[PDB]
Amino acid sequence: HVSRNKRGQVVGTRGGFRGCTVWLTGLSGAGKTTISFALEEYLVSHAIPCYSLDGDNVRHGLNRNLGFSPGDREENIRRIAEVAKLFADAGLVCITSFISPFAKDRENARKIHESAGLPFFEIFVDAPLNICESRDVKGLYKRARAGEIKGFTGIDSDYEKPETPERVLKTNLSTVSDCVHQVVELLQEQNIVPY
Amino acid sequence: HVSRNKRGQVVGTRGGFRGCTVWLTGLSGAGKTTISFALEEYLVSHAIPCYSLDGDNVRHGLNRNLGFSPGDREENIRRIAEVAKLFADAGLVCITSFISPFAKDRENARKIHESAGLPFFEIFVDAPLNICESRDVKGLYKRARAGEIKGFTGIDSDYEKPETPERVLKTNLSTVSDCVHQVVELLQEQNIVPY
Ligand SMILES: Nc1ncnc2c1ncn2[C@@H]1O[C@H](COP(=O)(O)OP(=O)(O)O)[C@@H](O)[C@H]1O
Ligand SMILES: Nc1ncnc2c1ncn2[C@@H]1O[C@H](COP(=O)(O)OP(=O)(O)O)[C@@H](O)[C@H]1O
Ligand SMILES: Nc1ncnc2c1ncn2[C@@H]1O[C@H](COP(=O)(O)OS(=O)(=O)O)[C@@H](O)C1O
Ligand SMILES: Nc1ncnc2c1ncn2[C@@H]1O[C@H](COP(=O)(O)OS(=O)(=O)O)[C@@H](O)[C@H]1O
Repeated sequence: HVSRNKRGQVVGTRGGFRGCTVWLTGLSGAGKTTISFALEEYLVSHAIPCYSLDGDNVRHGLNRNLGFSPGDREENIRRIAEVAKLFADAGLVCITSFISPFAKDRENARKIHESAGLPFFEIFVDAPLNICESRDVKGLYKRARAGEIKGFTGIDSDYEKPETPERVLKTNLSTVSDCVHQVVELLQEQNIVPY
Repeated sequence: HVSRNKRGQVVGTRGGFRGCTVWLTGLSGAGKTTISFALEEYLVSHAIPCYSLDGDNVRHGLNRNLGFSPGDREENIRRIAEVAKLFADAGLVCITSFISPFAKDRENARKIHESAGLPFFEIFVDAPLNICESRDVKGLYKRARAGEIKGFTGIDSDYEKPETPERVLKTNLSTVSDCVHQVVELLQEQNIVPY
């Protein structure tokens, strides 16, 4: 195939190979989707080609045959990681917004990127469970409490807090714009995004 | 998310939204890999960001848990189609080089692109089986004849020749450059590649 260095010439304007994955992780309703969109607008506004993977374009498409059992969440996250690696390798900034509950799966995603020489930035989107449940963006928390959903992350299945993420976004203690700026700063420090 | 039309400005220096999938189909050794590489080179050399999906980057990753039974080749091609659609939606020209033996799965790939308003070009890379077997690029035909591979398309499983492909490339009757030109011409007529 054509090399990353050639792809760096034609992907976008700025030149340079800037493929990587921004990997958002955290509780349902903690803010992954919001941050991923606002990051995406920042990136396009600054002429860095990017793409957002989330449940909307993954879960009822590539992964529509997956549910929420531990084996299925692990396949979900495995397939996502492989596809993300393909977008990073194509030279885009790939932003993922899956709860991705289990440390093991996140570290496997990272390993698949590192083996391929692609930067992987794990971003802990950290809000308290009670705050996520009070946001109840989609009404899942109220259904899970009522027993209509089981295996629901945060209530009757575990979220394993990232021990060593590249950034922690405290979404109950700061604005969307501050959270984005924290990630952008990281991409600046890694020459992915111009100052 | 950010709109297709905004993302189209930012993916490359040629303006305009050029996301689409060039879907190559045909027998092992018919010439999919060769055409896809030369097409990728044409696009990158003309400053159009593109990406190639093939067995090398899909089958031992995303689709590493899939084999060659008819159901597995059908799941293989479905997942492939969904990811291709994701690259088209990001604004890249996505080139796939899977044998993809079954018409039903190919037409499902098309439908998944068309439903999303993304161009899908099915490209029949057509050489006679005997010619493919004489090329035996990777030694698959000699292994299949010896019974070490089963279900090997063309020998003990069917290839269903495309009835309405957008182009037919007779790779035994013309050069790589003529065949590529047939595809490039199609992309010009489809406003994917400027005149
Ligand atoms: N700093 C912040 N980051 C992300 N979301 C925030 C923040 N502050 C408030 N919110 C609100 O919390 C909700 C986050 O939900 P969502 O982004 O759908 O979460 P997730 O994708 O992790 O399920 C949104 O309604 C958003 O407006
Ligand atoms: N017009 C043509 N188009 C494509 N390949 C050709 C052509 N003429 C000769 N070939 C040769 O045919 C072989 C096809 O191998 P490959 O492209 O790997 O097939 P596939 O990807 O379909 O398995 C290559 O060695 C290539 O050089
Ligand atoms: N039994 C088989 N039939 C066809 N291809 C096989 C078989 N076993 C292994 N392969 C291989 O299939 C790879 C391509 O398969 P695709 O993944 O292109 O097949 S498809 O039928 O699911 O679209 C070849 O590179 C290759 O060697
Ligand atoms: N049982 C559940 N556990 C966690 N999330 C669920 C569950 N059921 C539905 N969902 C949800 O489905 C989406 C979460 O999907 P993912 O982010 O893909 O989860 S993950 O664990 O496999 O990484 C959210 O809409 C969401 O709250």
